[PDB]
Amino acid sequence: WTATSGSCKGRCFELQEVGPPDCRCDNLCKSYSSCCHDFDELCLKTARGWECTKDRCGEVRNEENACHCSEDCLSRGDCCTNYQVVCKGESHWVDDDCEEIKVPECPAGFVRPPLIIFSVDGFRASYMKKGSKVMPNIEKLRSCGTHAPYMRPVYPTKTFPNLYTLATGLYPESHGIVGNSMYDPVFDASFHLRGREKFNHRWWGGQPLWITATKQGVRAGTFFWSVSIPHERRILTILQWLSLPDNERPSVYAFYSEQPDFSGHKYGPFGPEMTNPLREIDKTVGQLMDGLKQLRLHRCVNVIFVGDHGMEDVTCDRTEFLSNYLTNVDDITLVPGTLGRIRAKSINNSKYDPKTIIAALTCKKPDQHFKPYMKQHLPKRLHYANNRRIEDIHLLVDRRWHVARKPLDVYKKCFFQGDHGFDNKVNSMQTVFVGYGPTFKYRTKVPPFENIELYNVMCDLLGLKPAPNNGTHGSLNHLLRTNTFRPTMPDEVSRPNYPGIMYLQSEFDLGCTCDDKVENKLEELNKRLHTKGSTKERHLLYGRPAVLYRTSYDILYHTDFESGYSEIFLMPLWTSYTISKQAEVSSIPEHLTNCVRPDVRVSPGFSQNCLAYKNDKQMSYGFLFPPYLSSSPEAKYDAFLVTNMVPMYPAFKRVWAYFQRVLVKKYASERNGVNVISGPIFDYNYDGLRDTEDEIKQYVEGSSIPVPTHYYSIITSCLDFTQPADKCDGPLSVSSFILPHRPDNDESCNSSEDESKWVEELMKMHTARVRDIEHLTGLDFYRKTSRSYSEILTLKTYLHTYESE
Ligand SMILES: *[C@@H]1O[C@H](CO)[C@@H](O[C@@H]2O[C@H](CO)[C@@H](O[C@@H]3O[C@H](CO[C@H]4O[C@H](CO)[C@@H](O)[C@H](O[C@H]5O[C@H](CO)[C@@H](O)[C@H](O)[C@@H]5O[C@H]5O[C@H](CO)[C@@H](O)[C@H](O)[C@@H]5O)[C@@H]4O)[C@@H](O)[C@H](O[C@H]4O[C@H](CO)[C@@H](O)[C@H](O)[C@@H]4O[C@H]4O[C@H](CO)[C@@H](O)[C@H](O)[C@@H]4O)[C@@H]3O)[C@H](O)[C@H]2NC(C)=O)[C@H](O)[C@H]1NC(C)=O
Ligand SMILES: Cc1nnn(Cc2cc(C(F)(F)F)ccc2CCC(=O)N2CCN(C(=O)c3ccc(S(N)(=O)=O)cc3)CC2)n1
Ligand SMILES: [Ca+2]
Ligand SMILES: [Ca+2]
Ligand SMILES: [Cl-]
Ligand code: NA
Ligand code: NA
Ligand SMILES: [Zn+2]
Repeated sequence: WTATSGSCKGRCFELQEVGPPDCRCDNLCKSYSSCCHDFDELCLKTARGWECTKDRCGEVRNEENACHCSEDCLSRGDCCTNYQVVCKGESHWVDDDCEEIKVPECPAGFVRPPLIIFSVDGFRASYMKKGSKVMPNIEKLRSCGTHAPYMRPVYPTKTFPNLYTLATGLYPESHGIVGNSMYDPVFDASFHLRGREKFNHRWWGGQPLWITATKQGVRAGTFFWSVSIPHERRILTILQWLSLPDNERPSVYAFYSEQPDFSGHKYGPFGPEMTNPLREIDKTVGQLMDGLKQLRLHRCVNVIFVGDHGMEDVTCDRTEFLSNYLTNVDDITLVPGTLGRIRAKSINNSKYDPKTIIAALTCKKPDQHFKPYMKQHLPKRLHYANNRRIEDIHLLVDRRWHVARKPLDVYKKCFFQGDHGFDNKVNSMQTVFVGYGPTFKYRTKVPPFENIELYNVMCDLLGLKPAPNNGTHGSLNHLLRTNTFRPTMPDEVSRPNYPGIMYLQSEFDLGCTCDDKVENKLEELNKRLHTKGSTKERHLLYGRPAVLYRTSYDILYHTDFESGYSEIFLMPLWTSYTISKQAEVSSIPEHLTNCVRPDVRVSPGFSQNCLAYKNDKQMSYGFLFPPYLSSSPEAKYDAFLVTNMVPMYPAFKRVWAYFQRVLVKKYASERNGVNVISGPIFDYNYDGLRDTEDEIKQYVEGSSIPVPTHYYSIITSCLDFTQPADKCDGPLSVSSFILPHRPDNDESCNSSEDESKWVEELMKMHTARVRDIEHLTGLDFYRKTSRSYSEILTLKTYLHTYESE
């Protein structure tokens, strides 16, 4: 119930929300059907439109008009945005030359530069260049301020997940808004775009920017706008809030536009009808900037121009139907479109089986345009599993396509020509970032970055401490003139042991053998030097990784590689080695094919054993430092130490062997040497965070040897490829991956072919940031370089995407 007989008189666009049954006058009142009876009359005036004209200049004030051109309008704060241009001989902001803003130039009483976030729905990255001739105000923001060529959204590339990620710095799995549509099985409730359940705060996790501000004494504009409030009234409302008295005035504001998304769904991303929505959004930016110029705020406010996601070509005819794969299609519920999510239609059906649904959806048609996954098997870069609202069965849909349950879902609903939602590395899903103002840099291009990083920066711009989030604070310091956040490296928690030779061969009873009994004072002192770390500067280029949790581990040195060996997990946490451009690949010799050797620095009780692998008929083994890349026949023996062995399914060894024998050398030839750090990952609860020992669900049969869920590698070289990886003076270049450790290659539909046709394609799909690996291992990389810490933080957030330009 609402008692709509109250009045909005002196309350239009009030900032404090009033509680039912009292009637509302705020920018969301329409969306709840709760505005007072006179809200349209008083708060949504339209008389005489949005622009002054010559005849109106100097007019006697008429309170009915939408905006004013009377002499008193500047002091009331309610002039039309073009007033000074039409009536006082001023220029539009867009016609003024850009001039560096070295310091804030703010009116008296302003405690800090305000922040205005100008957000645009469906604004694809390439619009900034392709539309530049029809967007002069936006082009001036971009060219004069700080811009990225694009900004990466979060998966799924939908509106509700992305806007809430911008507001919170969190992945959707953590903030809870995992799609525009959701079922929560604990609540037994459904969230939808239409309807009232979406207003309940139980859906919305984390802490959004407006709340962070309010809790720390920084006042905020209300961010959400009811759809029927025209854009011109949204801008006038912001400008009026900026004329409030000092103690009442917000410091942070948001504008939102439904365009160009609305038209892009109808016409496609580059349909000829798309020019006009782009012109109109530019004209709105012009109104805002002219308005700021009138208030003497155009060299005081920080403005962010930012989008939620892009837009791809998609038509009804490019739809895959589950009714062409499943016998049982009426027993499932599908969340459809540019991603699929599947669950049982009834919880009382004990004949529902996820394994049979997955198998019926796997590599069944030659050009199949989606791929099924259990959520824990999705690329770790998507960070899309740790939430009860994400269904166990997921379909990753190819760009340009849809999935649906049955054909009648598609014509009892062609209309549309664009859509979005796909994998967040897809080029057409990329969106926009520009920052303009005293706190941003002047005429500066920055590299692409992820939208999860912006919350921290917005907090920096306002002097706020961020709530705990998924950004890496400091990684965007290169965007800012001042207000940078200067973090310190985390402290190492566990220090390593440095064991010497402590065990005789006969103390081991591991069931392993090796043909190594083959026998010199020159070379003996030399090999002793290698075991004490004489080559470590060659193979450990950026310091040892720091261990950020409590554990017991040993540093082990060798001619060709260095490792950090866990006494708890019975294997390395990390293994580090450098391969020059000139390095040679060799075979595993015939006599050494099944060789495994006890390590006389490590006790039998803290070693793996070969008998466990013999008896586990599903499990084999591989090596972290590859025997193929040994520096000499004599050094190759080190690669068969028991302390370099890890458990590997035979199907996974196909992938791993090809990476180590072929691809490492290819990268060294292409990048002028590479440093490689490889290791295991254990994430059985799919939370993106290092598992403790008591979370491990699978062991090599009959043993305490834990089975990794994934294997990583971090591959680093010199950004200036004229210098070799091991003699680099300047910035670094990195690519990394997190490969799923699976007992089949069912993910790769062409796996019966030679590895040259499918392995690298798999690895590209499972591309990763160094930061992703840090979360999954409790390790901290790049501790000893010549580079500034903020530069290293940027490096750790880089993702190699393998998309063309
Ligand atoms: C990205 O950034 C985020 C933010 O930093 C990272 O997320 C944090 O990770 C922590 C570890 O997973 C986690 O810490 C836990 O918090 C528990 C209390 O949480 C409540 O309070 C906080 C603070 O206000 C709040 O944010 C939480 O919000 C979650 O839950 C509500 C609904 O309840 C949602 O609306 C909201 O969206 C959010 O959901 C997300 O997180 C939860 C987990 O909290 C998931 O289950 C959801 O799927 C979703 O992803 C809560 O309101 C606290 O109780 C935990 O402590 C347990 O573990 C410790 C180990 O040290 C143990 O000592 C304790 O005893 C305790 O165990 C007991 O409970 C167990 C479970 O019942 C039981 O089995 C035991 O036997 C014990 O009884 C823990 O400290 C922190 O909450 C989140 N924060 C957020 C916002 O998500 C995220 O990891 C980053 N991602 C990456 C990849 O880096
Ligand atoms: C979601 C979300 N999370 N946080 N925010 C705030 C936020 C955060 C940021 C930011 F600063 F973070 F960038 C910038 C801007 C905002 C305000 C967003 C806003 O005003 N809404 C946009 C999304 N909307 C819709 O898509 C929509 C369409 C149609 C119907 S209907 N008429 O069919 O019912 C309802 C809803 C409604 C308006 N929005
Ligand atoms: Ca959107
Ligand atoms: Ca985990
Ligand atoms: Cl109403
Ligand atoms: Na075996
Ligand atoms: Na296959
Ligand atoms: Zn859309």
